[PDB]
Amino acid sequence: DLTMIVGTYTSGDSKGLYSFRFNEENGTATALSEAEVENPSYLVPSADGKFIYAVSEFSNEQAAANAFAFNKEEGTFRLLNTQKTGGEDPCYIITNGSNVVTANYSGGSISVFPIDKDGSLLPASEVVKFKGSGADKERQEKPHLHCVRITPDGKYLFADDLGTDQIHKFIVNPNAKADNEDVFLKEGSPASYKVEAGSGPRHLTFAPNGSYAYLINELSGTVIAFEYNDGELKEIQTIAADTVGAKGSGDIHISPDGKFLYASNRLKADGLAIFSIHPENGMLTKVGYQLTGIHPRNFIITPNGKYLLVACRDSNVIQVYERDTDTGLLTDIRKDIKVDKPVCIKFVP
Repeated sequence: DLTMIVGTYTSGDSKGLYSFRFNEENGTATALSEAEVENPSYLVPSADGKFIYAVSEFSNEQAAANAFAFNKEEGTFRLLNTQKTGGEDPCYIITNGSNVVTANYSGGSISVFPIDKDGSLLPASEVVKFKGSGADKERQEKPHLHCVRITPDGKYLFADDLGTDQIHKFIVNPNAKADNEDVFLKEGSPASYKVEAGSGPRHLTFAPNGSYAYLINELSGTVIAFEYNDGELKEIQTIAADTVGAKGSGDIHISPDGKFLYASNRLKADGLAIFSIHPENGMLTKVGYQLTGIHPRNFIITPNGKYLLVACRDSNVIQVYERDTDTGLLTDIRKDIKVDKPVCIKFVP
């Protein structure tokens, strides 16, 4: 079976991280262990699955990135250390094996943490702060970094800024590590790529073919499709994922076969919008819509592409939907995984 890690908001019953075994052939999950850490909103396992890095989303000086040693054979967690981010509300985290990068929502910045030899985190190495505002007076008063993604080629990093309707561009130094002083992230050219005012860039994902990227906009509720090549994003299409103006869109994922794209919506008509991906031009065509549990801030598709699990924060459950290989449509198999406020799901490679 696969090993599954679940992040939560810990104000209620949840204590932090939760590990499970997940059978991707019949959708059954078996609980393993847990790790007490506050607000592990987003997390990412190391390529070898020996470590797990999770944020501690706080709107104060407690905001941090946590380093965990992970024994998947036992399914247990071992906290190594915690380092402060440069800014408030870190809500997305990634690792290139040498450094961990955090996107700070309230700080309007991104923080880089070099990884020590033992897998723990050295203190924040680089903290890039952004400035600006947007169309929406309430939600775009200043920058709000919601996502960081290293391109398929590994030479660049894009940081979605919901507060200024931009996707900031950086050049990635593959040789930057804790051993040297090589700058890991450097401002690229151009400094960013702009999207329609009021969009509210949230999450960005890349297609398996590595030639296209898709963005889900939290405020506008649209999905913008981009052609991608050597650090360049060119807009090819915009389409609505949310059609009721809920201004609460969330996550975005493409099925392993690259034939379908899913985008989640919250606040009104909670669910996922389902699109077919053109095999030649990568453009999207809406084919269905699935109402889910309440507040689907995050979801994931199993490696074999058979199941799609949706973390429903307000319904306190992770719903399991079987995917129809040919239509992309979903079917609830009734195997809810109960957990208080789940907001992130990952599998251990």
